[PDB]
Amino acid sequence: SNLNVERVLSVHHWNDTLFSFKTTRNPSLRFENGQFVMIGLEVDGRPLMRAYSIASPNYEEHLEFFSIKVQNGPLTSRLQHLKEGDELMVSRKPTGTLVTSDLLPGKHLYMLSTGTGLAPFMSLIQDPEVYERFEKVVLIHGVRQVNELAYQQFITEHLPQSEYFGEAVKEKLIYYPTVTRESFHNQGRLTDLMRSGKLFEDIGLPPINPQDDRAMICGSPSMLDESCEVLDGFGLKISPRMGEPGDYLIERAFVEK
Ligand SMILES: Cc1cc2nc3c(=O)[nH]c(=O)nc-3n(C[C@H](O)[C@H](O)[C@H](O)COP(=O)(O)OP(=O)(O)OC[C@H]3O[C@@H](n4cnc5c(N)ncnc54)[C@H](O)[C@@H]3O)c2cc1C
Repeated sequence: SNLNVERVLSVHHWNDTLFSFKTTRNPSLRFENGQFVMIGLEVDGRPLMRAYSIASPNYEEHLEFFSIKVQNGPLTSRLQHLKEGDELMVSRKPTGTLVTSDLLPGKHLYMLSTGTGLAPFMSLIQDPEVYERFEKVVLIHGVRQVNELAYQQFITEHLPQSEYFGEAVKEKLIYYPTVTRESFHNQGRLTDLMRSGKLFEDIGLPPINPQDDRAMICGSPSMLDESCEVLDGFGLKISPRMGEPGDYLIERAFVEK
């Protein structure tokens, strides 16, 4: 079995459909910030594995995962009961398309996400390299309800306080959460706010162009088609394949089964 066995260090529930947890990390597991790996539990003879983006920076000696809670699992129906000390299986080799290396040089990096698609971006915003490569980093997190804005305080209060890169955060990181169904100051779907050009007006940056702007997209399969349509409109060109650099990168946060 080519699977590492990690133990849960802590868990935290945001609401009844979201929760995060931290585990130990075997030093053989190396990854690029933004990549995903497979995690799972042993259930009735076979390990039940699922793809999960790593929500922690690669320089830390522990892992963190941001998870959804689906009525029927079979994984999250069980995973939601994770307790400190519980064991988890993690694969050996990470993979994925959301890495800064496949991004042609630019000055602004837009991270477009919805729901749990925020996960890979949590490791990216704590990567001193993205701050070294870009002038501004815009983290957009689209959601349905206010209680779904996980990591709010962390991004807003704690990150700017960092002793190692807090200055870069305050100076380069623009957090722009949008809520769809409830009263919120950034009302609507991120796709509509970007297409109309309002988003840029709100954040003080000029409209997107294929020379200064790069992006990464992680959300529902439908949100992706809609986001590509919006970015292609500004003239950006998607990377043709994993390993080939382009103006923007996309990856599904989950699949429609
Ligand atoms: C590259 C990649 C990265 C992924 N990263 C993550 C991640 O960081 N966190 C994560 O929770 N999941 C992630 N997923 C998908 C996720 O792993 C699976 O949906 C989940 O493990 C399925 O567990 P389950 O057995 O309970 O659900 P399923 O077998 O998926 O069945 C539940 C159903 O719920 C819906 N659903 C599933 N996952 C989600 C979700 N996250 N948000 C909203 N609706 C959903 C789908 O319609 C799905 O068929 C990723 C998938 C891929 C391909």
